[PDB]
Amino acid sequence: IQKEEADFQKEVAEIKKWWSEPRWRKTKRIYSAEDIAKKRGTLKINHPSSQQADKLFKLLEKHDADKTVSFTFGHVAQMAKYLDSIYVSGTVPNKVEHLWFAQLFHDRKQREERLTLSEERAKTPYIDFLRPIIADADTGHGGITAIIKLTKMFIERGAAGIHIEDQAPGTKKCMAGKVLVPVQEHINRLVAIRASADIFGSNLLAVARTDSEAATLITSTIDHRDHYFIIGATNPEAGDLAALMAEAEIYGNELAAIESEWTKKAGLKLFHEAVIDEIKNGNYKDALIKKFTDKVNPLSHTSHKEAKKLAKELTGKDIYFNWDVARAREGYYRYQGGTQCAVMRGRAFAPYADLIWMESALPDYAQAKEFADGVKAAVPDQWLAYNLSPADEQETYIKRLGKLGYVWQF
Amino acid sequence: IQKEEADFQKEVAEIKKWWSEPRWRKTKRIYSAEDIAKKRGTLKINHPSSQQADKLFKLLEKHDADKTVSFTFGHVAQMAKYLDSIYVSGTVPNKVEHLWFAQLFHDRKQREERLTLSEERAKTPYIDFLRPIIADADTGHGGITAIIKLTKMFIERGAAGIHIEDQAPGTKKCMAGKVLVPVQEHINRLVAIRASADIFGSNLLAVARTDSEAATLITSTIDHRDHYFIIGATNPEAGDLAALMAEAEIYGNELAAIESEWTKKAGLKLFHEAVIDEIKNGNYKDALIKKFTDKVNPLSHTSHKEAKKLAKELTGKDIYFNWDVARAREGYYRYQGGTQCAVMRGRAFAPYADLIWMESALPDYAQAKEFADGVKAAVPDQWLAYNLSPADEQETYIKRLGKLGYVWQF
Amino acid sequence: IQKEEADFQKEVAEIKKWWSEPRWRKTKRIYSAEDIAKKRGTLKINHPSSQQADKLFKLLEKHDADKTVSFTFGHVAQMAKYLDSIYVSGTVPNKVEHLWFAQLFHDRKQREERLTLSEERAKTPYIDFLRPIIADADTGHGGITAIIKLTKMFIERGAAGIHIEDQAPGTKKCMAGKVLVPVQEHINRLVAIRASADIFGSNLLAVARTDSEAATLITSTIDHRDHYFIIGATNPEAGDLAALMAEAEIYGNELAAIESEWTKKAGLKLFHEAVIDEIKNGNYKDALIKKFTDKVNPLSHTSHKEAKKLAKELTGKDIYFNWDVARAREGYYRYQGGTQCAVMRGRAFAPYADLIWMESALPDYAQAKEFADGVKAAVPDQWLAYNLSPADEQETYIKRLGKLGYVWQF
Amino acid sequence: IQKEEADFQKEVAEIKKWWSEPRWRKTKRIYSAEDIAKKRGTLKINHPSSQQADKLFKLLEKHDADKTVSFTFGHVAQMAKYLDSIYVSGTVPNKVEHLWFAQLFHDRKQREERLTLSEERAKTPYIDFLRPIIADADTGHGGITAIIKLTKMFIERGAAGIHIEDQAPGTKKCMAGKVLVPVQEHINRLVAIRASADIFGSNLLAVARTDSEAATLITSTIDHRDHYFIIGATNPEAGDLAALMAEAEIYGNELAAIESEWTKKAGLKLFHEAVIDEIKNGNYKDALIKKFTDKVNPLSHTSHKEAKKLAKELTGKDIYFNWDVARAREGYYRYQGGTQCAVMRGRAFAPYADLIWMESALPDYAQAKEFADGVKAAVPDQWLAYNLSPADEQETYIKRLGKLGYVWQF
Repeated sequence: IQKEEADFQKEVAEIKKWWSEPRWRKTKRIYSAEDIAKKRGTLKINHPSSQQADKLFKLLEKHDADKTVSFTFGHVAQMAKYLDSIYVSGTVPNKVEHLWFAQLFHDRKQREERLTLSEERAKTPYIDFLRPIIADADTGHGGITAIIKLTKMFIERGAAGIHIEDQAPGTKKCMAGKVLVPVQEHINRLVAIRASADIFGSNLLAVARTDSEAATLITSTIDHRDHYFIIGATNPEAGDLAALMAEAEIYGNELAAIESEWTKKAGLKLFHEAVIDEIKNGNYKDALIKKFTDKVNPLSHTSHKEAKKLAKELTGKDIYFNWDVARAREGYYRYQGGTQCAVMRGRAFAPYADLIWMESALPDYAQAKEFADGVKAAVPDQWLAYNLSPADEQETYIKRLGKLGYVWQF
Repeated sequence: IQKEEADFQKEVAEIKKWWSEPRWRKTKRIYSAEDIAKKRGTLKINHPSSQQADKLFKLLEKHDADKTVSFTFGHVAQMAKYLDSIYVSGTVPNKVEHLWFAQLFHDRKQREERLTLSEERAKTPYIDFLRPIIADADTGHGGITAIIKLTKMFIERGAAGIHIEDQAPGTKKCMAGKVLVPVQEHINRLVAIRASADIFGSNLLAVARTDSEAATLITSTIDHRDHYFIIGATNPEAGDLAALMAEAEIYGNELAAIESEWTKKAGLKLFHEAVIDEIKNGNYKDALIKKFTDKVNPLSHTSHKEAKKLAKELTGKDIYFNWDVARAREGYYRYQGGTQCAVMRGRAFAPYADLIWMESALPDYAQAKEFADGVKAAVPDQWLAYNLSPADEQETYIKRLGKLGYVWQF
Repeated sequence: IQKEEADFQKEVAEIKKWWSEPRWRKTKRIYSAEDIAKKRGTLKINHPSSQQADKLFKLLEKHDADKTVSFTFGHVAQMAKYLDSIYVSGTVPNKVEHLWFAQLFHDRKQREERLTLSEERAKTPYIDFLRPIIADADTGHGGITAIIKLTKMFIERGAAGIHIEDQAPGTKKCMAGKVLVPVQEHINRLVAIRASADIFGSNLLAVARTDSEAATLITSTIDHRDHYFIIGATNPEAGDLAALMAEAEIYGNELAAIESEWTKKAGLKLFHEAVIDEIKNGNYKDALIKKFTDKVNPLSHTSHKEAKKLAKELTGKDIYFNWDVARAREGYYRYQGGTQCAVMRGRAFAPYADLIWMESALPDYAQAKEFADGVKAAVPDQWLAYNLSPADEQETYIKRLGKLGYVWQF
Repeated sequence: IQKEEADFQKEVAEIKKWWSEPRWRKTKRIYSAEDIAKKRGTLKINHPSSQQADKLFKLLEKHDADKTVSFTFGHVAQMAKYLDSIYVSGTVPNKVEHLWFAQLFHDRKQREERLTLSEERAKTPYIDFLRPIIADADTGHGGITAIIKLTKMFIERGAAGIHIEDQAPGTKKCMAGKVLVPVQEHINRLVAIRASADIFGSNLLAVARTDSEAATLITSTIDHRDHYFIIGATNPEAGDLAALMAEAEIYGNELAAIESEWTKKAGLKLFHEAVIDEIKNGNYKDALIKKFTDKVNPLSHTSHKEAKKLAKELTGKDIYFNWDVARAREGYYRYQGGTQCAVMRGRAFAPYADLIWMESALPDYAQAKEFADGVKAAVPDQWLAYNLSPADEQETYIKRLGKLGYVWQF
């Protein structure tokens, strides 16, 4: 009894000390050290993935200080000569474990070869096979327990970092736009990952990727931060698309025409766009539009009810805006997205993720510049990651992106 | 070229003939035989799970004709003396494959022992280890491709039947009510299961379980058939619960008080309940209430807009009803459920499932009777399954349930 | 009872008919059809691996008739443009299953792409991804039950052929010569493979590789057919090597000297070599040496006792020959091997294997020619396989080897 | 370079210190600390199985000091109330990993339940789910690399101890006696296990079981320590059994008669038995028989050549003894075994195994007493294990066996 309480208090103290090093300088935890200690067992288990995560964190710190890019790629011999880390994506835990075992085997073989040699070692090159591994945690697809168990599996199998997306689970298509989850759902997934890492006692890095730039749908409107980017219909006489297609289910090649007719009938606009295009019809001009834009902007986290209230106070009328009739067949709301939505999502995800990852359909320096500026204006010391969806001036472009703040690209 | 078209046409013809036997007497397929033939490969693969599914279908036909129950349970030696089938639930494909291999091994051993004996076989009892296996397909959790691959895996691993629920994926809790998916989502999952079985050329049975009786939440309001059972707030002055808890995030033990205060402030009622309790205030009585109930009933599949239109035509006023403010933190709409919702869901799932499964929190003969009466009044020859959530008069209760139409219980 | 005996007799009849087609024209079975039928279960299971084995057998028949080589290699897209089969070796069942699934998936995708196109198919090339797979069954390492289960696993996972070696299990080294098993042990393994294939009802091909050419050790002297190739000491005053090294276990670099001294002290010769080098000392010349060589030759299957008896009848003295003192530390007898030992082993393995495989340390046309001549002089219609241990005139060399009788090379 | 040598020397020093604690007080290592350090990688990995092995070693030390038995058995809830350890045998690594995960999960759940309670903990019982696991390493079946990898897998999956047998791999039958390997082969397997544990840096216990008491065959005669127990034929006119059965392969039911006739024709006796029964025919009596028995005894490790030399010096004639004609069909030599052979094998295995395990066909107190006396007379502080092949006075029998020196029974 007394020894049990003594070791529990010692574990709480060591967890609190563990949260004081510069590793967690910008990590936001909603759980107390007592909860993490209670979640742990009576046998303290250490994982080499924690050491790999420490190595990756130190590498990213060095690259951020030096404003240099850490090259990555999706054969272990040449995966350590030219790379600093390996990103694994599609199962995925099996790939991570196999790669970790291969790296350990090659490191063991190299050390056996080198130690048996006593002058000739200087001529023999050294290869650091122990490259930190970034694991894509896209095999959960349900709730929070799945991501907890996935984080446990990744930590046990040597992953130094875990990557998750705000894309809706079970919605990837071979593609008519991506489907997002509310910001709070992705924040909860990140918090679950961090809590699982704390339970396992690992320094595992959390990597969050936002797919809002190319996304066209969102699962729910429950989060106010998304309300700015939700597309609704400004035509009160337009019925629901899903109901219209259900009651008129004609060939799909001809249903594409009914969809086009409905889309033209109801002006699909954002609420701020709707009030802007309505306020141009009737002088009241610059002052009220400017103040509405200042108070209702993509980075304002303003709920749609508050936006309607402000429009009523300014314009003087209740602007019609129904985003339910624009829902897809499965109920996904139409979503605008864009670069500013990506900036908002990255700012929201920064307290819970070590790396903020932005996807791009095409290479555009201006988009990366504005995303980096927004994220580093909200959270200055936030590491950023960049990639392109699947010339010779790519080197200088990568160098410029690294100078922007992107310390992890592939 | 010519041989390729010849074998493709022969495959289409054999698929069309395969869909003519009494096995698919009440199976609704949205795909053509051409699509199923095109989805198949150049190597025709037969699975013993198809024979097991045929055996299970014949057994269920015999039990339905005899109005007898097929006992089941969640050790293969005593799993064939007292049972006709085995239901496997939680991974699950691994359990199904292991059980199938064990059954095959025991059958092989029994036949080896019997064939080596030439009079003494009559004294030796015979055990039919080849019991059809019902597999719980709850490991997908995302989209339609996952359930397709899960059906393929179950067919390859000897499953004679696949069971799915309309409960929301990744929402099971250790429980503040279940979360449902729209009826069309479960119908799509059933159609995907049937299409996968047709692609693999298996007679695999589809078992659909509805959890609407104990459910309290629904993921989306996109399906009109669910609109009757969606709970909304009749108080125009009540704000969103999720927003209120976000802006007031006080201890949870005290947040339980804010939730109670909000719940009391806004009358959480169904729309038909709202118009009933409003129409009692002011005579217009029996005739219009009766006609509204006849036109707006749980088994009417009436959209909420149509219900509001009928109420406006009858009552004369726009009854306030906002189900968005009653959403949970993650965006799940409040759902009523009940036995009539289960009847509606079972009627909708009957064309796509061989077995319709109803869950019960507690054993109630009246609830089972009314569910069976509704389902067999819509679809007469629909097999039913019954189970209780985890005395001596259980035998007569089981016999009565079998006489009702439940041919599969455990 | 009556139906059970009826179906058992029908199964026996269908097995006997199955053994009458030209597939088993040269297959020797020690088990009766009754035993195979009794080993089967009550559920007849068909495997696509049987169809793949039929395809491989037909391909090998065509190549043997045309005296052409079937190219092979140890990426499924280019594994079907340039190859007729794939050999899988190192686990191995997992590789076979993964490759089989990949081939099925690619075939399915190709047929989906082609069937959706109705003229343009002629321009589109056709790729036969369903290449027969040869599986290396080297993961058993113990007894006969292991090879039975391994054959079952390979048949279930799509293997069209199984390859085994006469090398001693658990003796491969990274190499101071290979260790062989007695001929009867490999024959028993081949018989077990054939019996397992008959139990599963598959036309799976058995491939037997002999490693006797480069082998230097043999596990046992129990088989008379090996007695000709066993190395013994002709010096009666030489003690056991293993005992000498046990009682003198000095540094290994110096133990290499004790081994050399012992090897020089005792003349390590074959018994026929010993009697030849002894009969040269003292005239008795051509006639008796010639008759001894005719009666004691590598392809005579003469036991060592019979050889000693013949030498005593001819020479007149008991020639000293002790092969126990030449055993290794673990008890492996010294073995000569050579090409004639390979010919003897291939002749012994021919009744039980569809393909006879000969390994070569270096490419030598004379060695392949003599091996092929011996094997096809014993069993004329025996398919042969050739490979080299791991220029531009390789094409004509392969063509010549194919004309010799080698129908499967890689 | 300099840091590499520095850390290598530090690792060698820490390995040498690790070998100084009372854990390795009686452990014989043939490898140097330099070899173990060179076999390790650049990433030091710690396993909780090492802590479990430490716990098991401390438990066995306490039981040996207290002369008490550690009960074991082949449900984790009741596996910790009544047991101190769990032995896992038949795959087996998968069972060990599953049991280890179950134990960790139950320990985690228990600690979560207890820590959330702050007085009421005293009433709540405590269950130590972390029971050390003994793993049966019988899945290698080939060479030394297999047992090395198996030891690595067991250490990684939470095994606190590894058990191996001297029975021949791939020879277990459902039984006409067990087949043994030479003593040196089992010693090499134990040394490989210890070397693998040292490479992984684990305190894993090695458990060695000898099956010589019930064994009737031995794979090889290469080890002098086995030469005393090898059965040979004393009839010079008897041919080889294997050759006789090969040339007379009549029904097996009638071959059982040929085997009996051959066995009666050739007196199957041990060499000491042969010289004893021959020296009784002709006085020379007590003195020379006594001195031969003293110099040629089961615990003398006398080679057969030395025994023949002593018999020739004493009796005056070369006693005929041929153990090759008594070999089985597969080449296994006839082996006597008995309790004295078990004592010899246990004495030989004691330097390399923490626990010496003796199997018994039937419970006999005298046999266990003599085995314990022999083993503890050679190596005094050697832990012993006892089990019976698969009443109320079993408690006192277990207590007596524990007082003998058996500290681990099940």
